[PDB]
Amino acid sequence: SPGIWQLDCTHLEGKVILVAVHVASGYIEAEVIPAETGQETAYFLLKLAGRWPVKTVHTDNGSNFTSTTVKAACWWAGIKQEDGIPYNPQSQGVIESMNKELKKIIGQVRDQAEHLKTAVQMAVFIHNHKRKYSAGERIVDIIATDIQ
Amino acid sequence: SPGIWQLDCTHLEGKVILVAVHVASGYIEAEVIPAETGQETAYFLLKLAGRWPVKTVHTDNGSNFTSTTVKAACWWAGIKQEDGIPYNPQSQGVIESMNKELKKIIGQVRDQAEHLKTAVQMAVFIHNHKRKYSAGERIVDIIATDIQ
Ligand SMILES: O=C(O)c1c(C[C@@H]2C(=O)Nc3ccccc32)ccc2c1OCO2
Ligand SMILES: O=C(O)c1c(C[C@@H]2C(=O)Nc3ccccc32)ccc2c1OCO2
Repeated sequence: SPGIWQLDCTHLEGKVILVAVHVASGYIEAEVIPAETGQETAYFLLKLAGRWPVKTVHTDNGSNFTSTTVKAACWWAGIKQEDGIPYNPQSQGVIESMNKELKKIIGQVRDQAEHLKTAVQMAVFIHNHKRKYSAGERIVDIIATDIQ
Repeated sequence: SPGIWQLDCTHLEGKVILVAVHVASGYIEAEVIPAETGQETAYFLLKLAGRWPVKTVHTDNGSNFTSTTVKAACWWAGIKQEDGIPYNPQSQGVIESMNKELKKIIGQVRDQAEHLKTAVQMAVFIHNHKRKYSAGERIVDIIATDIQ
């Protein structure tokens, strides 16, 4: 549905890349953090929910699901926190392929940026703009349709 | 029109709040930084352009307009950099009112967050969700219409 997002955490260069995927479109937002904490995850979700109409988040692991700080952010922002258990198993493989794909793009841009965070944002750009309609186009269409 | 954004820089608690406003909708994204530099502005624009289809940015001052780093980011992301000179003078006053309004909201949430950055993201949330349709709804509709 239009409001469903999935959290995803992947590792690169001794750092963590936290990713939110809009499940119906494939659109992503991402940030680099030193390590996955409840505090970082809570702040990331607050940013996300101020930018898109986030109704439901499938959390990436049990620690973030349990985190009182993540729960506080979800309460504040009106997000239903759910487990991310892939009862449909093609869900997990799609996330796995996306992490591989994002890492490939990061490799392709890596030498154009001094800092990993910049390379990650370049990769977000390329991912969201790539036509296959683009993910950026798909999310806007899905949400506009839901509004009207 | 769907692709036009305006940069805006305002001060609070000895820090800087960098804001991008989607002119046709009133939708905003914002971040807290220690001070306005070309490097921070460049990174902010890269993030913005990976998330929304940014065609044109009216820069907030001559230093960011001149900055080689900001120019590099605009080139990379396919953004036309323009001056933000308000040849229509009601433009400035609208930005002024928005800064006042954002600061009011920040004051209303300030005690719910330990860190200013959190209060700012709460304020972004409230601003974008407030029905006036909300700014969040307006930007999605404008861009979806442009896609079709
Ligand atoms: O105290 C903070 O500023 C803070 C919080 C808690 C804050 C709150 O009290 N309630 C609430 C609700 C939603 C998001 C963040 C919060 C979470 C994560 C953070 C924070 O600073 C940066 O990363
Ligand atoms: O070198 C960086 O990582 C970097 C850049 C330059 C980088 C580039 O070389 N080209 C380019 C194009 C678009 C955005 C950033 C850049 C700008 C701003 C930053 C940076 O790190 C964090 O804040």
